[PDB]
Amino acid sequence: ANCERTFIAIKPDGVQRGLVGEIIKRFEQKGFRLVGLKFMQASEDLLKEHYVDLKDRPFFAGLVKYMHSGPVVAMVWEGLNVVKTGRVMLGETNPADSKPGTIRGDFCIQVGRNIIHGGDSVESAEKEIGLWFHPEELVDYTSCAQNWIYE
Amino acid sequence: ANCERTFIAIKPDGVQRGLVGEIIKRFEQKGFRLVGLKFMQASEDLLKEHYVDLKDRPFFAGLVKYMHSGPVVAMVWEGLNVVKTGRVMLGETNPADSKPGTIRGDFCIQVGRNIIHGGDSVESAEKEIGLWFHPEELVDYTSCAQNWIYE
Amino acid sequence: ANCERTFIAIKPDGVQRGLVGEIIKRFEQKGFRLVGLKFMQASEDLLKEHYVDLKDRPFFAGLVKYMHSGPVVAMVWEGLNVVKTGRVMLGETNPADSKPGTIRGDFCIQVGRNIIHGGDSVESAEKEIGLWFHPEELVDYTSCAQNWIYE
Amino acid sequence: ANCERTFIAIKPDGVQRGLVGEIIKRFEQKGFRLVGLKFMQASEDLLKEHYVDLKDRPFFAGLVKYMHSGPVVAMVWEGLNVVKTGRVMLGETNPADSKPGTIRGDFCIQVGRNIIHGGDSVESAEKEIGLWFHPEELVDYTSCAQNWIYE
Amino acid sequence: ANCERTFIAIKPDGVQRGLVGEIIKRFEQKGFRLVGLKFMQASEDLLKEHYVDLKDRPFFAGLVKYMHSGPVVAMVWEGLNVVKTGRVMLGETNPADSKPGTIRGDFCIQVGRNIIHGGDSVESAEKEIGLWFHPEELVDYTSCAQNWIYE
Amino acid sequence: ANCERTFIAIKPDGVQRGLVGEIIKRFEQKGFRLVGLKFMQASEDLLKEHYVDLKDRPFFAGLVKYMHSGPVVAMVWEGLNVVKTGRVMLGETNPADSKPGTIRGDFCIQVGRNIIHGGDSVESAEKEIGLWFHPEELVDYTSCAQNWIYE
Ligand SMILES: Nc1ncnc2c1ncn2[C@@H]1O[C@H](COP(=O)(O)OP(=O)(O)O)[C@@H](O)[C@H]1O
Ligand SMILES: Nc1ncnc2c1ncn2[C@@H]1O[C@H](COP(=O)(O)OP(=O)(O)O)[C@@H](O)[C@H]1O
Ligand SMILES: Nc1ncnc2c1ncn2[C@@H]1O[C@H](COP(=O)(O)OP(=O)(O)O)[C@@H](O)[C@H]1O
Ligand SMILES: Nc1ncnc2c1ncn2[C@@H]1O[C@H](COP(=O)(O)OP(=O)(O)O)[C@@H](O)[C@H]1O
Ligand SMILES: Nc1ncnc2c1ncn2[C@@H]1O[C@H](COP(=O)(O)OP(=O)(O)O)[C@@H](O)[C@H]1O
Ligand SMILES: Nc1ncnc2c1ncn2[C@@H]1O[C@H](COP(=O)(O)OP(=O)(O)O)[C@@H](O)[C@H]1O
Repeated sequence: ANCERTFIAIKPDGVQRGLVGEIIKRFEQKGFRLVGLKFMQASEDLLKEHYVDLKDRPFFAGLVKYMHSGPVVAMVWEGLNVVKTGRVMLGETNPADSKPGTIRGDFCIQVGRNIIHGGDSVESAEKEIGLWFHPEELVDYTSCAQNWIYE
Repeated sequence: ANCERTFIAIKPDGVQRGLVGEIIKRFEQKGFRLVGLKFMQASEDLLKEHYVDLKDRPFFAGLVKYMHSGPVVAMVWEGLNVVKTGRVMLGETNPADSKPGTIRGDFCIQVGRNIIHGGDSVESAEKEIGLWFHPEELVDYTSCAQNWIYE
Repeated sequence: ANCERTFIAIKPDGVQRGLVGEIIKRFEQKGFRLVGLKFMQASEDLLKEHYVDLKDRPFFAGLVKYMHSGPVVAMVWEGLNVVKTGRVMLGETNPADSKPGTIRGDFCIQVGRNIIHGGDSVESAEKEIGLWFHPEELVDYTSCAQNWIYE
Repeated sequence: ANCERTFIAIKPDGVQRGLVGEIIKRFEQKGFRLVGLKFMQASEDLLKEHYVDLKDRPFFAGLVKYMHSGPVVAMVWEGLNVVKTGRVMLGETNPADSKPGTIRGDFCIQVGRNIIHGGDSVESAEKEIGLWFHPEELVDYTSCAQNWIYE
Repeated sequence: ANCERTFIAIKPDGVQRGLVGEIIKRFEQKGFRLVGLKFMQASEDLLKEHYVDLKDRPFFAGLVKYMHSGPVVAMVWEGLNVVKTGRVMLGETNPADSKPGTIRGDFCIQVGRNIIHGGDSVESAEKEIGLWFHPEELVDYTSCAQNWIYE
Repeated sequence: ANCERTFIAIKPDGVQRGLVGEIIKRFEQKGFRLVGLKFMQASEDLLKEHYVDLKDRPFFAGLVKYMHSGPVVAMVWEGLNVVKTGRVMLGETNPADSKPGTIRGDFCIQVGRNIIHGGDSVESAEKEIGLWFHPEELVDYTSCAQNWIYE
């Protein structure tokens, strides 16, 4: 199998446009394991630390504002190449470059309202998971299909 | 509209059998608002208080064991008649009496593995919400469709 | 077979909440033939002639205004007992009494925002059709699946 | 759990209208276990024996001919009360009488083109299983999720 | 946001094979806004003008005849780069060349039966809009979720 | 049109994870004709003759065992370029390289549990068909939608 983890976040447009069940379903049906799940109004401090590598960017302020302007769904998902492949499943950062079949390709249009965030790397995801989740909140268990998902 | 709330819980068979996204989707698409959402390995104490009115019942022990044996998804949903209608959406307690179209009617078979719990009343739901959720964890916001959902 | 027709209209809340395709799907997969399909902001006059019989009632004032406040998808469907069955597929007028699996049961909450209308009798349907559609807009053709839908 | 089985056949109209996957998906998602599956053009002899308790009905000769006019998907499914709950899933003999959420309620219109057959009792269904299948065609395995579907 | 529009037509094969709802649902769920919708049997004249830039092609005469052999669903859709991203959603002219996740990739096989048309440029698409619709048939309204689809 | 055929088999992980109906759906909605469909525990001999060309390789040992450890759904589908397009719909052999919208891209994670097999050439397909099916099990009939799928 593989116990590798990623942080996935449903941005507040996703919640507003009723895409939560649908986004979760796509991770479930793929075979990934739900580790942690929280529905939270997120803070500016939290978001700034998360998006620190983009402090140098003109969109930063607006991004943090858009990211603070409503509830998000904070999620951890476990599996083999889950960081990498989860990003393929999301599609490109810009929805207009995201292929049909992906979450953004199917469900959104404009870069500044792209419904969903995913960990760009394992390093980042761990940083992000810890930042967003306490270790208490992370749940561990075995999928009843595990042996059919992984040899 | 209506700000009435209910506690809905996805029992650990639901999580195991990959029905979370699908169960959430059915509440979203109905028009109900996500208030609170937690993915938690629940305790025996928590469950016993929740299922206290059934202490007198032969299945109680097993129920609590089944309910403790894996992660659950704790949920709060807001809307007009949400307690009552959410129970219709779940179907009957026994899946063999639940009509096709309902969650249990579509997704499960046996009373002791009925994937999902719902608040039997407002009183119960409040008791249950408080029992399961802290007020910090409950999120409040306005649906961008609210005026099309409610006159 | 049968050439019975009904009139189905998707209301503005139905359109605003992105349910047009889902609804049409339900009629298609059932095996009913699409005869007529337009998209329109309905004039107050038309809405008054359409809802004529409910003038006396106290929700007529807000009704016409709300049905004029956005676009409607006006439809004609054909088949054996479309009128009667169409109404069953829609569910009860009040969504609180609408069973899961129905359009209203699955997708809406309050009667003032009940997403859809269907004709209540063959008589009403043909009247509504004459009112919303011009004859030349009703299209005639034979389903390729016809002999598999009807004996 | 339960080792009870039922016989389900997708009739020629169900095959022709593209509902094989949809119908299998409903039995799969319900938790029932697939035991037998075959694709075939049923003989008049087989069909006359299958429908022997109806030889005295006005619709009998046409039923046989219609059922012989294209291929069918014969299936065997296992689970607790799978015969009775399988029938609830199909709907009523008459699609008009079948509720939205049921296979016939959603997917078909006319009694003579009702897309699917199900055993009407445990005894009928085993008689039907022995008739369409050899015991060696029936496959035995255990669902990876069985502990989660049955207590 | 963006007020750019495109023309989309569901071809006779798309109507006949029950994909009207499915196709509308994909544009709806993507965040694009429905502007115009009509159901009609297109004339040879209209179709010859629609396809005027192809009058010199070997497939032209048959394309026109096929497009005239049953009814089509004519639509207008609005949004940022809706013309270009609308084409990405459809797939390639040849279904064989279209990727899973696209409308043609999922729903059809042969180039001469590719179920759907889309404007190939902003200028083509407006020319196509003016040709199939009168400006008064196009409906103006604002999506309740527009702040969440566009920054 | 075209009478080209391919061989598609759902593997035991595909069956165990409840994906049989979903997969068949994908081929149906595309417009390919179901020719053959059986459900079987495949004998080690058959699996060795089937996977003959991969005897040398180091995963052959675990392969046969795993493909014998549960049931497979063996299928024959017909249509223009089924073989080549069928493989595209399936996705790349390794699910990590499989694009969203594909069967493997949507539903599985690791190559050892890649849920499905499709023939890699017309030659292989016909060989596999001769191996898994008896001639009399391949059913001939004409889709009611045929003239709408092919020119
Ligand atoms: N050009 C832009 N304009 C507005 N917002 C942007 C832009 N680029 C990126 N963003 C926002 O910042 C987030 C982070 O950007 P980046 O880390 O480069 O991509 P990703 O989110 O795919 O990791 C994006 O998801 C998006 O919400
Ligand atoms: N006869 C039974 N056998 C095993 N478990 C049962 C039985 N009846 C009820 N339960 C379990 O106890 C839970 C609570 O029962 P009850 O409050 O009567 O119904 P509900 O859950 O519909 O409110 C059920 O959801 C189910 O998990
Ligand atoms: N008490 C009410 N308050 C607000 N709107 C109502 C009320 N009752 C009915 N309506 C609206 O008026 C429409 C017409 O009412 P009626 O003819 O009784 O139902 P239907 O349209 O199902 O035949 C309904 O579709 C509904 O949206
Ligand atoms: N009045 C009728 N006209 C045409 N066909 C009928 C009629 N009644 C029943 N049939 C056909 O005969 C089949 C067997 O009938 P029956 O055994 O009474 O119902 P069921 O299939 O629900 O057990 C039905 O599934 C249906 O296709
Ligand atoms: N080689 C062909 N054979 C039959 N029909 C074709 C062929 N090429 C194109 N067509 C038809 O003509 C339509 C218009 O062609 P074109 O404008 O080149 O593609 P598009 O529709 O992608 O803009 C296509 O949608 C297709 O149905
Ligand atoms: N490195 C590997 N480890 C385990 N199983 C493998 C590996 N490579 C291939 N397989 C399995 O063997 C099957 C046959 O391999 P191959 O013929 O290369 O792929 P395909 O079946 O897509 O043509 C694949 O479907 C896959 O499940």
